[PDB]
Formats: sequence, C-alpha cells, structure tokens
Amino acid sequence: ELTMVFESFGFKHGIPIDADYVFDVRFLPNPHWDPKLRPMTGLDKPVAAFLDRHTEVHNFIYQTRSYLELWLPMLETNNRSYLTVAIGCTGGKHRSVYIAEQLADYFRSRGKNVQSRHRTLEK
Amino acid sequence: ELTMVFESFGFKHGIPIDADYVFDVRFLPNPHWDPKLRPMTGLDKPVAAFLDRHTEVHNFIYQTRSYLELWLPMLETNNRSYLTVAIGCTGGKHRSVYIAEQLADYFRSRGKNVQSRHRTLEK
Repeated sequence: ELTMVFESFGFKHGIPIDADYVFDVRFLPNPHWDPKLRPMTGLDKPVAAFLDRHTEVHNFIYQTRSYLELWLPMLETNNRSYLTVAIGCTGGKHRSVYIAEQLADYFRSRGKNVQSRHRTLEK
Repeated sequence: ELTMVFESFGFKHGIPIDADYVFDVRFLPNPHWDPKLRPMTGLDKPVAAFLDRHTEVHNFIYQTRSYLELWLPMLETNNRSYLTVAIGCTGGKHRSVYIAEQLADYFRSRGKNVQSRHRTLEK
C-alpha cells in the first residue's frame, strides 16, 4: 500500500528533496519569542498547548487532511510507493513538528500506512 | 501587497527553491503517450482540452484555490512579500503548466497581485 510520510523541516535548511506536497505554516502563531518555549520542540506539551489554543491551528490540520483526502484515492493508485507531505516553518522545531505529528496521527487513525520524520530534530 | 507567484516545474529537475507551497499533480491524466501532445505544452489548446475533459482537473483547480483562500488573509499579513505556489509534474511541460496557468488566472480575476513562471518552458 501507499506509504504516507509526514515530515517537518525548516525552510532555512531547504525543502526536503523527497517531498511531493509542501505546506508552509509560517503564518500560524509563532512561539519564537516566548523564551520558555524556544528550547522546546513541537513534540513537547507546552508547545502543543501554545499552538492548540488558537483556532486556526486545528483548522489548518482539519483543512489540510481534508484537502489531501480529495486526492488520496487517485494517489493510492498512481504507480506510487510514497506520498510525502512536508510541513515547513522557519527552523523546523515548533510549528512544523506539531502539525506533521497531528497529520500523521490523523491518517494513522484512518488505518493508513504512515511514517513521520522531523528533519531538524533528527540532527 | 502580497505578490502571488504561480510556477510550474518538473520534479525531475528538483523543487524550486523559492516555493512556499508545492502541489504534486502527477495523479492527473497524463498526456505523455499521445504523440501529438508530447511536443506541445500546457499553454497549447490541445493539451488544455485533453486535461479539461476530465472532471478531476477542474476539481483540482477549484479545490486548490479554495484551500489557498483559507490562509490567504493570514498570509497577506505575515511580514511577507511573496506567496509562491509551485505545481509539479514529472517534466514540467504539460499538467503543471496548465494548472499553474489556471490558478494564476483565477487569482488575477479576484484582483490579486499575481505573476506566473514556467521553469521548464523558460529553458
């Protein structure tokens, strides 16, 4: 079956070369100036809470998975092993990490074959 | 005002480094095996007609502009000069060219500041 890859990255490091879709989340609320959140990542509960208190964050996740679901039946049959969705913020530590996690969890919940990767955190 | 750039490219040449959003259209009907269409581009009427006879082509354009419109108000105010939407097929000659053109025409019709670019055709 098609493997759905959800990856976060920082635009400052360049777009990942395996991406098929790229979504920029630099318009979402930015935790960069709260000093307590700066050293954390979007895997951490305070950063997730900072993001989820804003309505547009859940709406971005919901609308993005809905958009992808329009094409998924045709992609699952596109001579294709992978569908790679890359979520980018500037540094790849906070917003993109959280959003990629939430998308990956949503598609896992739908029974899809999924994998996540955080390009900045893995360094 | 925010300048909306719509660019086509071929994944075989790599993702353009100025892209903010990237949409893969390799699942749309492929004119590669009709020999009359192969040397043409998505600027040409026979290629546009080949694509537009399939319902999913118009739906992709409509759904993609609608998705972008969810975020445009927040992007038009993201300390941002450009919003660059890159549409990719394998070679960047047919599907991506057509789709980028149609998106650019749609946002021009809404009074947005727009520019188009076809990375493969310009070579």
